[PDB]
Amino acid sequence: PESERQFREHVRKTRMIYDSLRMFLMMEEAKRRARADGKAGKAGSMMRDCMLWMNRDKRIVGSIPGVQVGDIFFFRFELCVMGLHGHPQSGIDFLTGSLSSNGEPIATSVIVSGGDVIMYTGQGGQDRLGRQAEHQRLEGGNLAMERSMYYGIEVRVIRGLKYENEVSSRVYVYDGLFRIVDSWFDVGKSGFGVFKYRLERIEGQAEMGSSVLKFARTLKTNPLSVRPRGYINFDISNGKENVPVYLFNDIDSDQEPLYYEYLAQTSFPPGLFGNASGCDCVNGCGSGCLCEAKNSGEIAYDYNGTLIRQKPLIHECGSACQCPPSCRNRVTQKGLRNRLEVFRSLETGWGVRSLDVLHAGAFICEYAGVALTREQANILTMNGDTLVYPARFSSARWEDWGDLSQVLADFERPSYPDIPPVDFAMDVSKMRNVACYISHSTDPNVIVQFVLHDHNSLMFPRVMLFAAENIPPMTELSLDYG
Ligand SMILES: [Zn+2]
Ligand SMILES: [Zn+2]
Ligand SMILES: [Zn+2]
Repeated sequence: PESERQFREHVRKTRMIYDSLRMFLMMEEAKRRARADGKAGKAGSMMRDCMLWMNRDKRIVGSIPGVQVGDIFFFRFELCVMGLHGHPQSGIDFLTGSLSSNGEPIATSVIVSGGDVIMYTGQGGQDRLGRQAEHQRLEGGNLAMERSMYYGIEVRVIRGLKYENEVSSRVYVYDGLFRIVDSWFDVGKSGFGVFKYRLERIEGQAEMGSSVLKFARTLKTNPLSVRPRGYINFDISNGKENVPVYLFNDIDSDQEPLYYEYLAQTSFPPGLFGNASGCDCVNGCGSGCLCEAKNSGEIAYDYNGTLIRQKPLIHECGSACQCPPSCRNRVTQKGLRNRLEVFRSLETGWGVRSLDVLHAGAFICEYAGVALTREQANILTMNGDTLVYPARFSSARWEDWGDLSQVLADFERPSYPDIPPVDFAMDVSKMRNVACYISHSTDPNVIVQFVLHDHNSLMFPRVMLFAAENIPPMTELSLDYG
């Protein structure tokens, strides 16, 4: 159905609001982490007060519309926002009301720690560190689990994993629906009674996200163990990036990406490249400096290097600035830092995916090619060559990024100045980086921002790519080429 698409869109907007709100609370406090979790919880409660949560009444059993298997989350409260799990410190979430059941409570969602069948231990009677301290009782969550076994209730499983990411200390991934097919009384070596439940996954679902996670990680540590064939080359960047760029092909013998000369940063025409002024933020850019004024009164990034909102042009600090490398206004000049993979595909010629988790608003890499003037572009274009026009990239799908107007009534969007559009062209037929293998899509998960750092010509800003949402590993990256 297309109502499915409508659900997915609603979820998209909800997540954009949540992450924007979090980031705002962080900017507010930092103007004056372990702060991450508290701010996440606050964002949650604020969204709750504004009636912005999904599945608020918990009356939904089984799939949450718009939330798909493999979706990743960074906080427990976030799961409450998306209606997946309503108890951020408890393993079992349950609904007292009755459909099947008879007003009898039934478990609708469980949180499972990482180490398909799951041997799940009931809750209750533990200390502050979760250590069993008394006999469990068949009440609340446990009784609800029992009842869900009895009534054959579809139970959502969300797996929690200590997983590398830049927003929190863990990753929560939705693994879909399981059924409880057995339950029993069991004893630990402590001697306390506990309840155990055997969970089995429902047949015919998409691959679990936790499997994809472990797979990606393994690709970072020992790729040949899971992919003994396919890897043509483990760095086509060929040491020109600070991280290796994988090249994978398990379909045929084509090795085209090898035949380009890798170019990590866009090459501007010789004889463009000095006079400009820098800020004096010797402890890093905060508020009220010159570079902020250059950015219409708002520094593009938060203190975690994350894009706050889209802008027509980003002025990063350069050599004229007295801020150190750790300054929050020096994001894209760091270059690629994520491990990416250019892989053969059928529907697209080649595609790009990330081995790492990518969070909403995070910088991925530059879109690097050979930049032309209008004369040079014209000459190559009269010969028949095809050129890329960065002005045609569309990020309009994610323009609500940073919008807090649904949470804060008094919110006004900071100015997005009307400037002349970029008009230069890029050739990527000879020299290019990983980003040039990114496929086209009307529903992109990557946005474009024009950035200046190394030079100060408005006519020739760099093309920098940012993750538009929380992208789990192995998800293909896409751009709207327009
Ligand atoms: Zn500054
Ligand atoms: Zn600075
Ligand atoms: Zn500066």
